[PDB]
Amino acid sequence: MNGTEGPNFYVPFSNKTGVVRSPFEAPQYYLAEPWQFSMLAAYMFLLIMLGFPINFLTLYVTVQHKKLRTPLNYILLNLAVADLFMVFGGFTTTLYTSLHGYFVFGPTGCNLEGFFATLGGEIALWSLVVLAIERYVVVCKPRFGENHAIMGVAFTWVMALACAAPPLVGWSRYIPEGMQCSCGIDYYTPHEETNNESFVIYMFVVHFIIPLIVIFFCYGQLVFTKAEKEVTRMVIIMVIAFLICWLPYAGVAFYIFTHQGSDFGPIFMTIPAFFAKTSAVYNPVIYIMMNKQFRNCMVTTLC
Amino acid sequence: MNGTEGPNFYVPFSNKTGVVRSPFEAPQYYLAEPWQFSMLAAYMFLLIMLGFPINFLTLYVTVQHKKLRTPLNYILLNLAVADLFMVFGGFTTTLYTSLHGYFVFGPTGCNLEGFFATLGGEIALWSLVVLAIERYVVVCKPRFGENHAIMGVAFTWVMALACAAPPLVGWSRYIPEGMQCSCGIDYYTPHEETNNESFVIYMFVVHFIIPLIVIFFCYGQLVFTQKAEKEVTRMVIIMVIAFLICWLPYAGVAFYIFTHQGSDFGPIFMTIPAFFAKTSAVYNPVIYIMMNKQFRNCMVTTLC
Ligand SMILES: *[C@@H]1O[C@H](CO)[C@@H](O[C@@H]2O[C@H](CO)[C@@H](O)[C@H](O)[C@H]2NC(C)=O)[C@H](O)[C@H]1NC(C)=O
Ligand SMILES: *[C@@H]1O[C@H](CO)[C@@H](O[C@@H]2O[C@H](CO)[C@@H](O)[C@H](O)[C@H]2NC(C)=O)[C@H](O)[C@H]1NC(C)=O
Ligand SMILES: CCCCCCCC/C=C/CCCCCCCC(=O)OC[C@H](O)CO
Ligand SMILES: CCCCCCCC/C=C/CCCCCCCC(=O)OC[C@H](O)CO
Ligand SMILES: CCCCCCCC/C=C/CCCCCCCC(=O)OC[C@H](O)CO
Ligand SMILES: *C/C=C(C)/C=C/C=C(C)/C=C/C1=C(C)CCCC1(C)C
Ligand SMILES: *C/C=C(C)/C=C/C=C(C)/C=C/C1=C(C)CCCC1(C)C
Ligand SMILES: *C(=O)CCCCCCCCCCCCCCC
Ligand SMILES: *[C@@H]1O[C@H](CO)[C@@H](O)[C@H](O)[C@H]1NC(C)=O
Ligand SMILES: *[C@@H]1O[C@H](CO)[C@@H](O)[C@H](O)[C@H]1NC(C)=O
Ligand SMILES: CCCCCCCCCCCC(=O)O
Repeated sequence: MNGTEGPNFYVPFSNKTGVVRSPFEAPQYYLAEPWQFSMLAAYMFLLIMLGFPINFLTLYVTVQHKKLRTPLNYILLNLAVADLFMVFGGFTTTLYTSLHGYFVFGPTGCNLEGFFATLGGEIALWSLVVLAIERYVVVCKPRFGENHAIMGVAFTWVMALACAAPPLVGWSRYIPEGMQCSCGIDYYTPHEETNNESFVIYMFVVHFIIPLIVIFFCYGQLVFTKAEKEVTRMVIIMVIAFLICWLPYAGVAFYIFTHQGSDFGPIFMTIPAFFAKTSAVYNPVIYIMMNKQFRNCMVTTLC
Repeated sequence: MNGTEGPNFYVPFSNKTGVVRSPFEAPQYYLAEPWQFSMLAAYMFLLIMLGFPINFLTLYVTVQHKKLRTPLNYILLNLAVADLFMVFGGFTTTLYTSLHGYFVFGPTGCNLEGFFATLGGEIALWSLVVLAIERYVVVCKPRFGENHAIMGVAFTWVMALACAAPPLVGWSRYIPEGMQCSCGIDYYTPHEETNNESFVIYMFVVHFIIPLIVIFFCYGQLVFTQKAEKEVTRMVIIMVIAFLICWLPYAGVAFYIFTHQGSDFGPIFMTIPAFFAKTSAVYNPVIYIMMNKQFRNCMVTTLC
């Protein structure tokens, strides 16, 4: 093993010289210079200060205007609430942690940071499943109304909780990653007490591979068979934007899971882990650019 | 003296324990925690990421619409330009300085950080002098056209340079302040080789007190003596109020230090006014959007 395993952490840095200290106890300056932890905090402050208003505005505009009740409108309203949970539930801990260079809040802070980002990202993924089914129904007509949209919204939360909640209560766990200033699923240690390996296989299959299979089946039908054109185009971009956001993190996590103990440093997971946190801001941006109706309503309300 | 004087710095920290090091050589962690320096860097990062777009958009809209050629439009276009100089010329040094906790660029970065913020602040202050005179001529009718607006624009740069430039070339000097991650004028040392004392008086009289006298003279003439003009007059009042909120605490603390050199103050004493004043690069286009119906709709047209 080329890293240091503690009771509830795995530092990607050898302790042969004795300088490794727990990410729940002391700043992690032995593995990165202070100016690197500061860049993480500046990045996290930007996401909070952009993520809070753009998601709140999306929530407010949709609630005020009764014309915005299509399945897309409900799903984007759902993402806005989910994004707001990421910003205030998780990103506030990310910022405070990155300011001090360790999880001052201890494992409670790690649970907060990991759970809300895992929950929010899984809400996004299962929402794309809902939109792919809705597009496949509307376009290929083998109707999808408000009741089916609200049922999909509730469905995303149940599926997201089925992924995010178990690591809080003893099936796997949230553990610091990279420079130890963000948290994720434990791909690093076997840790039979929480049965880590069975959860990782459960997460990639049920919560990463099955949703993609559904999405690309519906897209397979759409391809291989003008208001609706606009919605379909935006969902195409939502799928692409999701894949850019999460594939680097998913790929590196799976590499670590299959190469536990191998030689990797703190930067290896840090960059994908913090890049994935743009997940809380990007979906409303696509909304404004690619929905004429919502953009007009937002300019109406804001002006 | 309760601080430490070096050849080109004044650290508001006692070296009676030997820990003080030059802010051009080593991180200043001995006077503040690293998380404190991280907050300055995150603060400056937000200012850069908001400052560039909202000022570039203000520039782009004004140029793209020939209808925006009133004196107010010219003065706000001039401010957007000066703000961009602040963001790219000075704020980039501030962010890099804050990330490492000291002026890695040495005194040259300090010159960049202080000069562009002093220039942008003085362009704004003299812009309000030009706006107050314009409102006085327009409303009191004692005609202010495009020629006078453009002449006012050049006048603001001349007066701002007369304030920002001398510290670059031997009259006073730019010097780190607070936690040593931004720079201002030397109110800390006599340093008579640069004739510091004479400059501080000149800066506060010609470039502080005189502009305020003109502004409040023109305002008083307005008070103790149609709808389109009322909108502009209202925004000019808020611009002046915003300037005082942004810059009065810094000037007051700076003048207290000038009159109490070597007195018992710490790094936090100037840090907060110094970095709060760096909002000067952002707020003016925000008032413009909120308080000019014509410009706001021109921007929505451009943006959509
Ligand atoms: C990294 O190695 C050092 C050195 O072995 C560990 O520090 C020692 O921990 C033991 C047990 O608490 C103490 O008895 C020693 O006094 C410590 N030595 C020093 C020099 O502090 C350290 O705990 C290790 N880090 C991790 C995360 O395991
Ligand atoms: C603050 O005091 C310390 C301690 O006297 C100074 O450090 C000494 O500086 C001299 C001259 O630069 C060196 O010859 C010594 O080797 C230094 N001693 C130590 C222990 O480092 C330091 O220069 C002072 N700081 C300032 C800004 O004047
Ligand atoms: C694990 C628990 C899962 C949930 C269990 C719920 C209770 C059982 C459901 C019965 C279906 C009864 C109604 C079936 C209606 C099907 C047709 C339909 O929904 O049509 C809508 C219509 O098109 C207008 O939008
Ligand atoms: C902690 C985990 C929680 C997980 C569970 C989350 C469930 C979210 C669903 C809420 C539906 C609320 C009711 C919304 C009703 C809207 C009605 C509407 O707008 O349309 C009415 C129309 O008549 C229709 O046909
Ligand atoms: C459709 C749009 C897609 C857009 C997104 C494209 C993403 C491309 C990269 C994926 C990450 C793959 C991770 C693979 C990790 C292997 C790392 C490795 O082998 O590194 C060994 C080394 O020892 C370690 O330090
Ligand atoms: C900084 C916060 C981080 C890195 C949160 C991590 C969250 C996960 C472990 C999420 C897992 C996945 C998704 C939400 C979508 C893509 C597929 C998964 C299972 C890798
Ligand atoms: C962080 C950057 C700083 C602190 C820049 C400092 C700028 C000045 C020294 C500005 C001076 C003044 C104005 C521009 C307006 C108010 C009067 C002065 C002289 C205090
Ligand atoms: C309503 O009357 C008009 C409202 C116009 C709002 C446009 C303001 C946009 C300012 C730029 C924001 C940049 C933030 C993102 C930086 C990465
Ligand atoms: C540690 O790194 C070395 C060098 O890459 C590698 O040979 C070894 O397999 C790694 N350890 C584990 C447990 O993978
Ligand atoms: C230093 O601080 C003490 C305590 O207030 C004060 O008496 C002394 O005059 C100060 N020195 C200078 C040079 O102001
Ligand atoms: C402008 C887009 C930049 C794209 C950044 C991709 C982030 C993931 C990089 C993965 C590198 C690593 O394994 O550490």
